[PDB]
Amino acid sequence: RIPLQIVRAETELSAEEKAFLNAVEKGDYATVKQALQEAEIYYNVNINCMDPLGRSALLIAIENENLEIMELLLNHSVYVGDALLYAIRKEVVGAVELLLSYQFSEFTPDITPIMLAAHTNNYEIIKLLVQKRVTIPRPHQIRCNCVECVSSSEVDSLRHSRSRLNIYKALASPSLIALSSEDPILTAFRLGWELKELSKVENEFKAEYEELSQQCKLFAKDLLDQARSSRELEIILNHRDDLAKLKVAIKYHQKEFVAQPNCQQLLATLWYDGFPGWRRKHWVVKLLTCMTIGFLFPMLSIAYLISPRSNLGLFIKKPFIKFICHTASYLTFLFMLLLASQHIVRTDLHVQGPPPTVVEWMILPWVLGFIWGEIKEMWDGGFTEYIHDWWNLMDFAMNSLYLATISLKIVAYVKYNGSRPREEWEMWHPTLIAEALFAISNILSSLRLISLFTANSHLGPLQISLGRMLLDILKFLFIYCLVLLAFANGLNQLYFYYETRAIDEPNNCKGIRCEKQNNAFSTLFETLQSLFWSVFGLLNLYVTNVKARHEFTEFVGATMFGTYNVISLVVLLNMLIAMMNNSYQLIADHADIEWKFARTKLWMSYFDEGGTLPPPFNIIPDSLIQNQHYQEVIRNLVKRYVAAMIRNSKTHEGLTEENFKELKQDISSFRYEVL
Amino acid sequence: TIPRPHQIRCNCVECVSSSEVDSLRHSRSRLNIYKALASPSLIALSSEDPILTAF
Amino acid sequence: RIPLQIVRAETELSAEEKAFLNAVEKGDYATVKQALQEAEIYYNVNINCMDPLGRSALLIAIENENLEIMELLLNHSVYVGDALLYAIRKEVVGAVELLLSYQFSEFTPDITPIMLAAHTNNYEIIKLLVQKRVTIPRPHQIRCNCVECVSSSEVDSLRHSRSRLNIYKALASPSLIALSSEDPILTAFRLGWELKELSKVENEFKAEYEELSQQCKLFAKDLLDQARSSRELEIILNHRDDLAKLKVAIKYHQKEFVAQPNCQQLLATLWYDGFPGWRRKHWVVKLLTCMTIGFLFPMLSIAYLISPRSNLGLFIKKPFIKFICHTASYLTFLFMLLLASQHIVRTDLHVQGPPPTVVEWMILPWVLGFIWGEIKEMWDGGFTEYIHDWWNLMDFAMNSLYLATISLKIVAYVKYNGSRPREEWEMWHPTLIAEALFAISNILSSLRLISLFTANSHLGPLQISLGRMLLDILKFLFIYCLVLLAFANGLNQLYFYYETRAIDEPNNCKGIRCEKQNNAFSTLFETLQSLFWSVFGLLNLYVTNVKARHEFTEFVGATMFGTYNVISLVVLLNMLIAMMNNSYQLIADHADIEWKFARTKLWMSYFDEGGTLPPPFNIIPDSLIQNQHYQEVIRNLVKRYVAAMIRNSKTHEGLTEENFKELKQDISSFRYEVL
Ligand SMILES: CC(C)CCC[C@@H](C)[C@H]1CC[C@H]2[C@@H]3CC=C4C[C@@H](OC(=O)CCC(=O)O)CC[C@]4(C)[C@H]3CC[C@]12C
Ligand SMILES: CC(C)CCC[C@@H](C)[C@H]1CC[C@H]2[C@@H]3CC=C4C[C@@H](OC(=O)CCC(=O)O)CC[C@]4(C)[C@H]3CC[C@]12C
Ligand SMILES: [Ca+2]
Ligand SMILES: [Ca+2]
Ligand SMILES: [Zn+2]
Ligand SMILES: [Zn+2]
Ligand SMILES: [Zn+2]
Repeated sequence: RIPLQIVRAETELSAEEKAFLNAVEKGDYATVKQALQEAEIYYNVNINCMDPLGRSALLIAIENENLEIMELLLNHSVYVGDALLYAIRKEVVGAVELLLSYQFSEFTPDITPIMLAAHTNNYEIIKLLVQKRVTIPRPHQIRCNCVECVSSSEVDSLRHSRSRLNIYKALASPSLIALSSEDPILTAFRLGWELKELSKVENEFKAEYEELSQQCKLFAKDLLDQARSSRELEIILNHRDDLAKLKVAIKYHQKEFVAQPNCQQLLATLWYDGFPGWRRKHWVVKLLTCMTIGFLFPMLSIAYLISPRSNLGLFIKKPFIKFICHTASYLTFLFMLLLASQHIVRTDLHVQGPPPTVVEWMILPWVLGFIWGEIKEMWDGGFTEYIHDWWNLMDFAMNSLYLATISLKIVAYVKYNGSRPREEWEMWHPTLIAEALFAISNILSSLRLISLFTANSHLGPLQISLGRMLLDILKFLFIYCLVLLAFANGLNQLYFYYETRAIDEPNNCKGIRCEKQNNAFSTLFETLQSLFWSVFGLLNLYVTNVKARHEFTEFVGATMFGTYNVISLVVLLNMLIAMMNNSYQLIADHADIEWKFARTKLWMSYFDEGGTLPPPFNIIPDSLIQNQHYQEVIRNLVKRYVAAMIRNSKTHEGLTEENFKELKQDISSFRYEVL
Repeated sequence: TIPRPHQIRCNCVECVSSSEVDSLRHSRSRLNIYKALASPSLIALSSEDPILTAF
Repeated sequence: RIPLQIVRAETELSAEEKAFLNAVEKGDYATVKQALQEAEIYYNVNINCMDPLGRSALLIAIENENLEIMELLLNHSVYVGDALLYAIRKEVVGAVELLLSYQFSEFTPDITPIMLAAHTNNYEIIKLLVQKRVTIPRPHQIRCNCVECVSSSEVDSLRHSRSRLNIYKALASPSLIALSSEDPILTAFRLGWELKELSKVENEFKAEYEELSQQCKLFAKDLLDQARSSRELEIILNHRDDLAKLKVAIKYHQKEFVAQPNCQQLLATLWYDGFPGWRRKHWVVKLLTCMTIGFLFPMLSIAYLISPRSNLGLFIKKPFIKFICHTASYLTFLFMLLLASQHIVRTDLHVQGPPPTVVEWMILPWVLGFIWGEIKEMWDGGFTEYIHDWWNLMDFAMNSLYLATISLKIVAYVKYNGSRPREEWEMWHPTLIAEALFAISNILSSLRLISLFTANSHLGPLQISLGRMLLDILKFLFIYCLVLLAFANGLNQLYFYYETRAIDEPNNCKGIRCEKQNNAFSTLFETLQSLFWSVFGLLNLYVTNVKARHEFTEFVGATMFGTYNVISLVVLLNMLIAMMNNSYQLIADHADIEWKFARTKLWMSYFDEGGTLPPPFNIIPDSLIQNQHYQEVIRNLVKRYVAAMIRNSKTHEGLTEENFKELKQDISSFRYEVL
């Protein structure tokens, strides 16, 4: 028996106010008029009476979209505050125009009429409001130590965050950008960048800021989509405040703008400069032409040096031929790196400091060219973006290992004279370190070729997904390294008392890299190595067996080894499978825009004159007219976009409501004509 | 008023006998009562602490 | 310049027919009347004129849902054939009633009005048609060699298939089952079973028949869902043409009907017969009670034998206690099987024919009980469903291996007298075969416990998914066995010339089960074994190396081994991963209905009196009233279902169309009143 009563009692109005509110809601030109006259004379009705469910007389008159009752209430001095916002949110032009011609609320007090109009994204209401000289407060910069931001955040943090989000939502509407900004493309780019960088700062309101940034990027892409000619697209892309706006969009990570089909057409025509209709030809003749131009890599580079402006000197200046020549030079470098480890060119293996062979003497200009190119990349173009590549770390590692190999070879040549057999050299002979670093640099140089996958149409998205899933490999190795450190600590602590010597063990071998694996858990480094190698099954089971008859210690060690194997394989590897499968499933939707953005960024790196020579040969010693043309193009694009959007806003629901309103008005007019 | 649903673990006669005589009607009545009590409007009107009532 | 003309010219009517058709379409009581009078007198208008887009005057009058023009056209002798079907498909009651009161077509000639009414599933139209004494032709049985089916399929197969599908779609409508059938539950069960079995026969029209079977099953479940009392549910489930209708639904594989919550309540109350509120208690006290009743398994079975109808004799007759006693007896059997291979009970290991030990003497009554229970299961209950279990094959294998072990032990006892050490016994000594078959039967008996997973709430759907993915394991092993046979044939053909002898090889071992693996590909059986064991990495790499210096043969053999490893692991295992992941994703939706059906089928196997004793102790020596009650229950359920369905058929579209029709009729009536 649960008793049910209204615990929050609302002060109900008198019966005289109910008649006035019912006359307002039903709609009557005479009953409301005489009710207001009686309220003026006898004071029977409070004019500012309000329903318990937040509905004043003016709000109900707005909800009925009738202008006569609204005009009479406006002339009868009804409380008009917080009533234009309801008409704006209802999105009716007549009521907003009438209220602009002159307690409880459903809107937060920081909302202005222009802000709500921008939130509702109605073109006519926003235009009619901005004609009345309205302004929006400027949101502050993200990192503020000023008093006006810090004190406001300290006093009322929720109101501050709500006000900032409301302002940024008002500024990000496509209609307000199309009306109030003279450069909607650059405004959309900038607002998308600020909203994306601000979503990470305000990590709790991340979804709304990400949605607003996506809205701005979509508006920029849709504004570019309305181009009806190649001249308009060339004017858009070449506008400088060669392809300036495309470089700006690449800077602001506008992947949807970059991967637009007409932008990709213009980039493809600029890429195949010397080949009219490269996509037209057969794949066999394309492969033959690519092979010929690649095999002509000593050519077209000497000709550039001896005659830059000849018939043949301008052949390498085209971007595709430049890319082919660079790829051919790198493949030739890797071929000589393969040839450097062969018996035909490498002899006299028992000298402490050897002079370089012919293959290494040929390798040296390539290494100097790579070093000089990476040095020039630090200066030319800039330094703040050189580290913002994530491929230049690999190049820096390659060049550092090359320099270390060269320096160690020089030291071993100048301080070691004579010959000595290789078995009696010391552990840290400079020659051995040089041969190790050269091999590591060979691995890095041959793995550098993955960056060329974005040019191909089939290996590009594959490399994009490879990066996507390496981002989760990086997360998985933290848990794996914690588990590895835990079990290594435990196993070394259990097993370090039974450490033997290399002399006692057979073949003078102490470690897990022997025929009979010895001292697998004796030291912490060897324990880490053993627990790493047990993942691939290369650690045998008898390494947990000690010389003495300590069967309890052996059993506890084998149990630790089995628990580590279970945790590190059965749980963790299949967890990694599930993680990468989920990440691949998410990225497979947006996998072609990313590849097209990466391919575009690779294409614009070959457009400029800098770095024309391959690394073998790169070490051998009025604005008003453009602004007005862009302004006409923007005017046409904005008009086309606003027309397409304004009738794409026509909806079955709104059309149906409009038809009922027109039918009701016409029936009432016909009834008044008959009566 | 709405009848109060019993506690989950009842050995009382009024619950056990009702479940024995007609189990389907008993389960339907309990589910209907708990569906009536869980509506947001009834919590907003009849309860003075809607947050704790919802919890 | 592609010329565009109408290649299929349609004979357009004269301008006099256009006026008549426009007057019919617009709606005019006077223009159509005078047009028909002029057509009667001057023969200016053909009354049966037809639009090019398949629209006669009567069809347009049907589309306008106006009965006056339809009545005048009916009185004016307009061609009425193939016009009731349009009114039925449009689903308007008045036009169908009026046309029932008296070239090109959009309907196939095998469609009758009752069949189209059943296809549209409108209750009022189906009722109004079945009141007029209509019949539906009976579809034939699935396997017909009769002339009337074979000749019709030979002359016109497409028409025959379309007619059969149309008839079965008309018979499967819920409204026709609710009206024309006195037992809608049994009719829905039977029709669902025939449609499911006919979907596999007509493998091309499989989707439609499967959809119709699902529709019938959904109708049966929804008819059961309208029960408002436990008495009605007990009347439904106990109706015999104890739980008879539940057994019928289990026979017809009605998983949705079985897994209904009220059926599961009734089954759960019948299952926990001696425990009022088993789900109420704590899990600890539940485990303690289950452990006590299980450990009392010698008890409650001797008491059943000495006093079946005592206080304690009826305790095991309850289903849950019977299940607990059976599980305890099986676990005790497995415990003695574990004890049989221990040194405490097994001694004198060098006798050719041993007498049985005490553990095997205790095992023998259990084996005889299992054999007698499986023999009784063949006779009691039936034989045609004993093979339709897929668990009785395992039981038959266990009992056959048990019988073979007993017979071999008897033979080895009666023909081998004396003692001999185990190393000089022959390869096929009967004792060794007995010990092998006993171990295989031990493996099978301990793996038999998987069938008890459906009782638990967490391991049931897991076993359902295990069966789901074993169904794809079975598909994968065909490709794997084909690849294995191919590579085994190739490797044996390459390597059989270098076969050695066991004497020449070290330790007199010839095979891959030695310390040094020898002759891995010498014979076809050993090649199959080697290629099987290479999947788990237990085949070493030096088995591809021969004694002679035939490096080309060794290289080709190693290349075959590597290709087999790549195909059988990198492609095939990850393909199997993808297949089972997809199958698990599909079955994870319908994974709880399957488990509840399996748990119900396990529960009804303990309800009957047969097999009350555990296998240790099972070898020790008026219908009119029920029909009328069921008829009242069906009447109430059908009325509730048809009310719920008939206003669930109310839709925004139909209500909106009805409101426009009423508004148009009222406005026309008001205009006629004014005029
Ligand atoms: C499988 C083994 C033999 C590979 C050995 C390494 C190289 C010989 C391969 C690896 C990556 C390959 C590259 C991957 C992608 C491309 C881009 C591709 O670009 C185009 O097709 C041009 C048109 C466009 O840019 O879309 C031209 C071949 C090339 C340089 C490939 C040349 C050959 C490379 C360097
Ligand atoms: C992990 C190792 C130690 C398992 C060794 C084998 C047995 C000791 C296990 C395997 C399967 C188990 C069974 C799995 C499922 C069930 C059903 C379960 O049923 C209930 O909970 C009763 C209520 C209901 O029917 O829903 C009772 C325990 C039982 C028989 C389990 C008893 C113990 C079993 C036989
Ligand atoms: Ca670089
Ligand atoms: Ca059985
Ligand atoms: Zn600030
Ligand atoms: Zn109670
Ligand atoms: Zn027939």
